[PDB]
Amino acid sequence: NRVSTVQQLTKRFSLGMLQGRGPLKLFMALVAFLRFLTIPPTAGILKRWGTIKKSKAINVLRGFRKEIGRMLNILNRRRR
Amino acid sequence: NRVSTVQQLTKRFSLGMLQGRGPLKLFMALVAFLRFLTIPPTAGILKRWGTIKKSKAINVLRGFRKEIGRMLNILNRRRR
Repeated sequence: NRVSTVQQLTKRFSLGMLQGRGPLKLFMALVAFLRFLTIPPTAGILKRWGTIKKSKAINVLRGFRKEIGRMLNILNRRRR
Repeated sequence: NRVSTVQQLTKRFSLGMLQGRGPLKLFMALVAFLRFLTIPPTAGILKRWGTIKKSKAINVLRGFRKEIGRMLNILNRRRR
């Protein structure tokens, strides 16, 4: 269908993001995962890509960068 | 169970990774996603955390950093 996959974040973001929300990563994290294995952005991913806030998405992607650096702090203390 | 979730990458990494594989992100991407929403690393995630290669995982996490920067190149060209 290339469009019935973004429905999940379309029903979860009913009232929140544009208002404030908290994490707002659930959407980026999901599409990013698929974007890391096959990059199959359904229709909603693109149509919603240019109709959200960006300030929160870009900040979220920035937090993901800090979250990945933290993962290294986890795989860098194994000692052996 | 806190252990029957890593089984998926345990059956997919049967013969590869230590040999060469290709992406080897499927594992980090999955645990990373959960690590971005609730950080529920099952038993395997930890026991396997200190018994893999790290050079490939760290390189994978580095590729994820380049993949996220690319996502911005996508959410920075919307114009409006």
